[PDB]
Amino acid sequence: ALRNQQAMAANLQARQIVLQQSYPVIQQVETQTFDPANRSVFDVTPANVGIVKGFLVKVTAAITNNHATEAVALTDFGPANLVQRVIYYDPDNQRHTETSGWHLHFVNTAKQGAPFLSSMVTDSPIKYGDVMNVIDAPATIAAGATGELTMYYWVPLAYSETDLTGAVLANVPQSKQRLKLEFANNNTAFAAVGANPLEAIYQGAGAADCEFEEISYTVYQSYLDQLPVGQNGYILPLIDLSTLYNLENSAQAGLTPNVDFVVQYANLYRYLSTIAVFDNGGSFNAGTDINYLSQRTANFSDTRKLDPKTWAAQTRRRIATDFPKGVYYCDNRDKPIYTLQYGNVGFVVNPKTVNQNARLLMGYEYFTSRT
Amino acid sequence: LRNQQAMAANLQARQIVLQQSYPVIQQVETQTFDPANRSVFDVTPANVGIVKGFLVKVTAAITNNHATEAVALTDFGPANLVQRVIYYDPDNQRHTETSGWHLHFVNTAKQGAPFLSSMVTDSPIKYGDVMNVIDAPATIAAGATGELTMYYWVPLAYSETDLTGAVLANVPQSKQRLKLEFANNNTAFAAVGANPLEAIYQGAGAADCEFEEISYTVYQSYLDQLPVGQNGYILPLIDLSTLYNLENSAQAGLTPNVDFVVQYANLYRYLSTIAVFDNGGSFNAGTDINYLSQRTANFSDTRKLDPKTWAAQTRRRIATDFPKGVYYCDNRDKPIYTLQYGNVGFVVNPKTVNQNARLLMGYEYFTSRT
Amino acid sequence: LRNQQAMAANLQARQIVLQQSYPVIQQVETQTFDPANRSVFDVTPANVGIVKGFLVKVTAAITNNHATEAVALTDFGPANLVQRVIYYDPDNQRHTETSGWHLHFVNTAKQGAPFLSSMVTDSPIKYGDVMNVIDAPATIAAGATGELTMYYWVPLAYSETDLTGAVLANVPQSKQRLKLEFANNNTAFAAVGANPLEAIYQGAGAADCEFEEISYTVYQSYLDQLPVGQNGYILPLIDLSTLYNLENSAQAGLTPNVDFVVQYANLYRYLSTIAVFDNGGSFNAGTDINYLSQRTANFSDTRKLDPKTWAAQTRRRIATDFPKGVYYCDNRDKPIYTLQYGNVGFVVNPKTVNQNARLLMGYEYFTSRT
Amino acid sequence: ALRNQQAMAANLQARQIVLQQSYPVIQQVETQTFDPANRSVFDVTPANVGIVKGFLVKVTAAITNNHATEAVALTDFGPANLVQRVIYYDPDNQRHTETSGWHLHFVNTAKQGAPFLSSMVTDSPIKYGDVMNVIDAPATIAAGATGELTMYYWVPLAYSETDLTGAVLANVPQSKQRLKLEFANNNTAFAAVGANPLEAIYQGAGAADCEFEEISYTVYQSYLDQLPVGQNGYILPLIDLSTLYNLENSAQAGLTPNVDFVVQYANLYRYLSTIAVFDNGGSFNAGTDINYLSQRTANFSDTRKLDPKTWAAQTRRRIATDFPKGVYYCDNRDKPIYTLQYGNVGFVVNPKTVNQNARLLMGYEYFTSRT
Repeated sequence: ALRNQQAMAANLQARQIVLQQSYPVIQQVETQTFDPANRSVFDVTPANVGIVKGFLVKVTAAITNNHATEAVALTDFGPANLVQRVIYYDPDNQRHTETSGWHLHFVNTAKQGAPFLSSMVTDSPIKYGDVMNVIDAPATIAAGATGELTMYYWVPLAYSETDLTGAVLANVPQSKQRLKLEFANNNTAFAAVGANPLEAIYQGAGAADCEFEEISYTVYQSYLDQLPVGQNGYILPLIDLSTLYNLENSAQAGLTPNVDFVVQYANLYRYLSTIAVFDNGGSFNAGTDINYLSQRTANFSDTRKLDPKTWAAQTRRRIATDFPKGVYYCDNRDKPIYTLQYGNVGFVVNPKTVNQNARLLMGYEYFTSRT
Repeated sequence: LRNQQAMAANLQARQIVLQQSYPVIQQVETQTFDPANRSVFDVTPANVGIVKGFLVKVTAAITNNHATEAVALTDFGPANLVQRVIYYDPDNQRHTETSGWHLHFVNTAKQGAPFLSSMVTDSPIKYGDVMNVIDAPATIAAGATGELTMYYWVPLAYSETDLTGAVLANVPQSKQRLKLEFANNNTAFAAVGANPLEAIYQGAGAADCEFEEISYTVYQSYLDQLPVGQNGYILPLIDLSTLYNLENSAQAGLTPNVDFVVQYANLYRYLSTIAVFDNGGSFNAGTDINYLSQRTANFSDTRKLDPKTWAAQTRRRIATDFPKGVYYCDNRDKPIYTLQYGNVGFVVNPKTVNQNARLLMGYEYFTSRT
Repeated sequence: LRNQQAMAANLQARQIVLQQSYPVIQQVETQTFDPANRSVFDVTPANVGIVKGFLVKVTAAITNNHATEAVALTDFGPANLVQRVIYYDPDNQRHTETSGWHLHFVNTAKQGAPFLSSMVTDSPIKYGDVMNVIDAPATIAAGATGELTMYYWVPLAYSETDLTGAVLANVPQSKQRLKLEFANNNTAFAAVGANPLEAIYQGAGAADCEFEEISYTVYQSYLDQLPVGQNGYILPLIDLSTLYNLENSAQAGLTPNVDFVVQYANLYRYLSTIAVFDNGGSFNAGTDINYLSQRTANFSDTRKLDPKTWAAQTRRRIATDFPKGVYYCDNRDKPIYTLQYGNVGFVVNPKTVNQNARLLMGYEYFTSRT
Repeated sequence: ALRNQQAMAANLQARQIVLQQSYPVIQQVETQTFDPANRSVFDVTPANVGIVKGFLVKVTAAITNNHATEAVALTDFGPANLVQRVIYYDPDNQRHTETSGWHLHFVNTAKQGAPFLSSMVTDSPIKYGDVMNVIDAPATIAAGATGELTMYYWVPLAYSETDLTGAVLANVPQSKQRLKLEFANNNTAFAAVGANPLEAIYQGAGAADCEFEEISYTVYQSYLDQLPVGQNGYILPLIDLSTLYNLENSAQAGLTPNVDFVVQYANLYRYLSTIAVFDNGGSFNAGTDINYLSQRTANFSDTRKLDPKTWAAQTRRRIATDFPKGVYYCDNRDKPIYTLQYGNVGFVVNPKTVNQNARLLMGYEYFTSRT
């Protein structure tokens, strides 16, 4: 009965005590510089200490355009595509997040409430601004030039700094975690004119002759040390630590003009957010190829059937700007989509135009029970 | 004072409603028309659950048919696509009755930044003004047609978490009335030298500008699946018996270097005040004002400030300045509440006063249905 | 006969409502259009309180594009700016369904003088036709543009003090429908020799006349803040369950010196009758009629009168004569009520009958919703 | 509790008895002929007899235009401006009406339901018509000519012939009433071209050389004699006789284009009618300088927000014609404006055009308690 109500209360209290008694630490775990032509997949081994909240991954790169005459220009995702995929496994080898660099980046932005680690432009005469180039990439790389890029990703375990749901307790020696990073290479980073720019960093007539010179990464692990001890050992939020907070993405196809394309939510998960990217056969449009988007439950009842601009309006309230062309976001944080609470639910897109090889790339943020 | 009990209960009921019901935003009406034929519409909301507000989307195409002269956006621009709004609840009681520009400025004050705007940053990832949510061409050249988009949020409930002012509409069949008066060919275009206050574009080609058409879509935001208890629906009675309204007014009689005082009425709890100094058609960036203040009779000013310092307080609220001649005052944490008519007034001591000068006031307030 | 009790209660409730509620007249819709594109509109009234009626303001600009010929007002003139009106209440029941000219003549009969007219007097103080409330140029010369203004009152309630026929609209969300069909380029202008009955102007330049545009504004008159009692709303149940309607019809088959009888239906309590003798497009001042009367089968005529004496009775009601060929009959104090279809008829014995002659009838009546 | 309900009933009964038992009388009180160049203010002393209902004031005048060549023409108010102001004080020296001749005249018209004491034009062949020139003034007075004018004003104490609210009981010897009449003179009666015609009788290029030759007035007092006596002395409607029925006017400035100009009702009074004159800097327009007029209560809720022609339509139903240019009327007789019954109320004018020195001249008709 009220056995869980007491469980919930115990969890929250334990969380509050851990946060007040422990001290946060962020420390470098590993750094490596390489040429992706040699190797692009790396398995980083996080340190086993206290409760792990997440990882901040710094990525830098140098790209050279050796085309004789043509330039290349940033794609809509640009440096967010420096990391193609990220996968994390905890000490019990349970997989948490497994998604694309672009999806992880869009969630980082959604959680910040503004473009992740960006520098806002203001009229201040004091010289604040893009001083440190935290996330940066040249808009174009001309024939014969070399550009430098910097990108950051936050790989979460814990939901936030104050909500430890999804965090990982790593104090078991001989049982390691694994943070796998799959980086871009010359094949994924450069798209020829007319090719699909989805996974690319630069696109243009000089693409065939573009090459990475090097990529470097530094992984910083954020955790809580000096865990509080009481009468039974460590005071720990048991629900928080046995819940997985994950990001995952998938691709759905089968769109036809003026027909509702419905992507069912894969039940049992508590979906906090949904990102839908309309890759219209390599074309990414600013809503003009869509009639409306919606979230619908078993009853054909729509809770937010909106035209594209109005849908975008809701997103502007969340991140203070629009996501790139063809990228749509839906916040369900306060009331997560959870089938079994109200029948099957689906994310809906009714397309106005559908090109060949059209598809919806879905990105989800969700909570689910461990084991 | 059984009030503590009433408030305690109200707040608990509000939380149960927010926790148990489910939010819905739904289109209730769309229409396209030519301002030459009509510009006043009465939208009928759906009578379902607890209504929180209405999101009104307005799009328009404006053609500059002048032979050689262009026109440029006024300071309010697309915010003048809707001239006025009035809302009547199922009990025939009015809530908001104000201008489109005042409604828009409050939307901005409540968001803490220009309403539904896209902030500019150094991000290399292509975030930005991708969807043109609120948009209008800076100028429309002779012979050109410009496309505009504007959004307004007409609030009933104070916010997503504070249901004060919300309307219970699952109630009687009696209809709600959301009245909208749109800009027309007579209000949208101002000739050079004319007052641009209510206009969208001003310039030498104004006389030959016209609307090709205007379209609006109203979305209703409400809470459905209301929680039921012993006695029935669990409802925040104080929230639902309180009105959260925006209203505007105009005052004249300004004289150089003399305090011009606009009295606040009693009974109303004023959350914010906006004062626009329409200096005979000229809108200046504080240079025509000595100071502004809020004053209580026999207790002097609580914030007598020079225009720039007054603007500094506003920058802390919306992260920028409101347009020229528009002044904002936040009293949300401690609402102006006189108890005696005029115990408190809004003050403007003008430096220069042109012919036909006046202050256009805008208010946000709470008041009991009584 | 528990009727005495019902009527006694109804009347008491009516008085409480009039005493306790507050009258409101409010704009519900305005629109400007070109008759070349459309001329039929369905206005949606607000569903609030007890609705008494609608004041419809119509303005129009008419251009005579003829090269050299003018046109002049017909006898009905601006009263033909609205060709027809139909009202449906929230329960899908129709009330008034009649022509604009008949509606206007009833507006006049109820006022006791030409509707919204300005009476001429010797006063040296400058009262007079200052505001041109109902107005139209006597002629519009070739190449000229004339401006017209017309007002119509569409009644639901019988009067400001008698709520019989009024509509309770705070009720269901179900919408009211006020349908208006305006004059157009095909009905407003009559060529010389053509029937001017439904036209606004007639003359040699008619073929080249056209509307520059027409605009209308509908104002809704209702009672708000309805009084509540033990069982709830204190309401005059008889008043609200009775229909007060105006309706028109056409009858033909007239023959010189023979009684032409238009039977009244049963069930309806006819308050007034208007008969227009459209003598094949000619409208005469009684010279084509021997007499008019109202007759009951097997009880002869109750008022068989020569045309001038019939007109004399009308002069006592509206202080002047209705236009040529228009005849009025007041039966307000003792409404025509047959109980058997045709027990009573309206009679016209014509002196001269032209080709295509007919009587256009107009009625004001009360009838139960049954 | 129902102490007033019984008071109201007692009052009405007393009123009914007084009306049925007493006999109405109208008798001359005073007549005087003078040149306003000598004196223009007169304090008339009404006779103290029975219940006084009001005064009918007959005013005649002769005006000469001695300009060498130019004429003058009647202003919109014309002879209504023969009396500039009227003030009445009762035996206790309590002031009742205090207003302008033009406002008093407009109320006389509103109460009659047609231009006060006018002769209606009809097709009658019998010679009815303007036979007696009860209220009359030549449309123009040519250079070298003399015109004759006649004007009548009814100064009310009682509301009407059947409603004695506001009447005055004057049966106290040694305590007199005062009816002060302030007449026009050469300065107020003639306006030059371009000057404000508000208070003037004639305006034109010959104005500077116009002069009154004389003005004459005759005041008739209307009262009820032979007051009914019962068991307690005179049977008198106590509420009627302790209520003041007054007319007053004032000027309000501060108008600006397209902004609502609100004139608040000065609470506690029961306002029966309101007259608003838009003196637009000396220009009087037929509604073209106004967007709308209205009466609004604390709630920004308008009970009759109307465009000028529709507002005029309501007035045509009341007086069978329009008031002069720029004069607007509002009837609240059956439901008097009374703050404390429904919050503050205001009369509203939203001007389309505002000239220099624009202002609203407000005229009120109201009931208020004595003492």
